[PDB]
Amino acid sequence: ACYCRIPACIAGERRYATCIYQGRLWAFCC
Ligand SMILES: [Cl-]
Ligand SMILES: [Cl-]
Repeated sequence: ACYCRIPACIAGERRYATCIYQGRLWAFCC
């Protein structure tokens, strides 16, 4: 299952979208 990450997805994940919450954009990583 995916995670919202800052600053970037970790190794083995790709970004598919963006999370917007708690005042930040997050990489949506799966
Ligand atoms: Cl998982
Ligand atoms: Cl980001």
